[PDB]
This record gives sequence, structure tokens and C-alpha cells, in this order.
Amino acid sequence: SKFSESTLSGWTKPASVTEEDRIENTISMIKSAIKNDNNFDNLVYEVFVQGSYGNNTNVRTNSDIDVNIMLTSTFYSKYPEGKTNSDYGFTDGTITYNEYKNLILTALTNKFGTGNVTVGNKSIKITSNSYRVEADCIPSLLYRNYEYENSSSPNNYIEGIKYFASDNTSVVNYPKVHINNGIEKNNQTHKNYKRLVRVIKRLRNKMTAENHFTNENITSFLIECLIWNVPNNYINDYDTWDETIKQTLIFIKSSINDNSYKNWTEVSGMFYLFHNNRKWTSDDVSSFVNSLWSFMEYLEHHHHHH
Ligand SMILES: O=c1ccn([C@@H]2O[C@H](COP(=O)(O)OP(=O)(O)OP(=O)(O)O)[C@@H](O)[C@H]2OP(=O)(O)O)c(=O)[nH]1
Ligand SMILES: [Mg+2]
Repeated sequence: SKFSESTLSGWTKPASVTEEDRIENTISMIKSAIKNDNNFDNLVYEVFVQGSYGNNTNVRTNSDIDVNIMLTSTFYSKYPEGKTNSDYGFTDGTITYNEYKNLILTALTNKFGTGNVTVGNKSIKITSNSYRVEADCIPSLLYRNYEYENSSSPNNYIEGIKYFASDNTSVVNYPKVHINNGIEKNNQTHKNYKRLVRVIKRLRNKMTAENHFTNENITSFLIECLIWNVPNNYINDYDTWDETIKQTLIFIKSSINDNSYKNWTEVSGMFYLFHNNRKWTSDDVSSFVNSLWSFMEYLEHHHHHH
């Protein structure tokens, strides 16, 4: 490639933490807001980090921490066909998503100030210089998936989250299963899976910056999911990032061309990576991989002359 091993390895590094206790303080300050609110006294909820910070795949210190405030005492369920709430002894629920979301807004407002709380389409942005909190908060209800493994045991389900965007479209995600699956792949690749995720994101950013390639449908989440689908041998068998990235591009290109990409899941295993309601298509990923191949000059320029 046009880049040195030293340069590529630098682009695999985790994002610097400018505060040693940023995640710690962020969780603390949000948990403080809820626990001091008497309207959450009878509710069971969890505050946890998801997205790039949760997966240690963020490449920019300046980026937003994704914090899920997950209600668990009320939840949504997916049942095997023909089953209903009453088959598990469950009610329709004591509190609605909208009621929960308004309680969360009151708590965060009292803690942070009406000026420092903005409701976005898929998150509540906290800009609190006072508490040093810069966070996107996702109020969600726990999603019990009983259908995936065919459980009739109320205690046996796949745990996801469900919330409604501002437009009231339904979102179901499996952030905890995502995180667990990525740690597992990182353990099987001597921590090179996440290093590879980070260098591909940085190269996407560089390609855009230097006007080589722009496609808004190539998201950070998509890149993490794509590299998660690269077989461990492509990460384990090579002694350079130069070669690891070369074989990664060849495999992804090969996998779109031979239609095996259609069986690829997101990191959670709970949805297909490519489907008609994703922002991206296989054509977007083909273009991305082709632009990266060209940008990295894996086909060396004639006479090494650009
Ligand atoms: O399970 C998921 C998780 C995410 N998404 C899509 O990716 C977008 C960004 O979500 P994040 O949790 O913030 O991902 P992250 O790794 O932090 O990337 P970054 O913040 O660095 O971009 C989601 O909004 C969603 O895409 P849209 O559906 O909103 O277009 C999943 O789809 N499922
Ligand atoms: Mg994010």
C-alpha cells in the first residue's frame, strides 16, 4: 500500500481518553439523575454504554457516548407463533414507552437544565459542561426475544432493546449481544479484530477528507459489522496491517460477487447485515471496497509514480 506499517498501526489505536473517568462519570451522572427521581422508585432499569464506546471501536475522542437507559420492569416480547402475553402470565404493561420517555426527560431536565437537553430522532442529547456530560441517551424498554431459540420458559430469552424514534417508527436492537459477540471475536484474533475495525473507519474518513470517495451510506456501524464477518484466519495468518487490509478487501469483494454476503448478520447475529430497509446496499459496499483498494494503491502505480 502507499502507507507504512507504522502509519497503519497508528490508525488501529483506540481513541485517546482525554478524561480517565469519562464513561464512569457519564454513567454516574445519568444514574444519579434517575435514582434521585421518586417517579423511578418502583421501576427496574439499567444504564449502560452501547455503540462505538460500548464496543471500544470509536476512533474519535470528540464523538458522542451512546448511553441506553433500559426499563426492565416493563418490557416488549417476541413470542413463538400463536403465543400471547397471557401464555407467559404477562400484562400489556404498567407504563407505556411514551410515559417512560417523559419520566426520563423530567429526570434529565432536573439534573442537566432544559437548555442542555435536546430530543433528537433516536436519542436525547445531553450537553452539560456543569457535570462534564456529553452523551446521547437512548431510553429503551427491554426486548425479550423468545422466538429466536423457541423458549416457553419465561426466564429464557435473547435480551434486546426496543424504542420508538421521534417519528414513532419501531427500533429493535441487540446492543448487549453485539458487545458480547465482538469481545469473543477480539479474544479469538489476539485483539486484532477491533484494531482492524478502527483502521478501516480511519481510512474511510481519510478517503472522504482527501476527496477520493464519499458515500454517506457507509456508516461506522456497517464497517464494524463488515469486519466482524471477516473470517479469523484473514486477521490471524498475516504479520502486517498492509497484508491484513489487502486480504480483507479481497474477501469482502469476493463475498459480494458470490452472493454469500446475503447470509451475513450484523455483529449480534439477530438481523441480516444486508436487507431492503438498511440505508446501504451491496453496491455501496462494492464501491467502498473498490475505492479503498484504489486509495491504498494495492495495484502499485506504474513506476511507483501516482
Ligand atoms: O444495533 C444497531 C446499532 C446501530 N444501528 C444503526 O447505526 C446507526 C448508529 O448507531 P450507534 O449505536 O451510535 O453506532 P456507533 O457504533 O456508535 O457508530 P457512530 O456513533 O460512530 O456512527 C443507528 O442510528 C442505526 O442506523 P439508522 O437505522 O439510524 O440509520 C443499527 O441499525 N442497529
Ligand atoms: Mg454512536
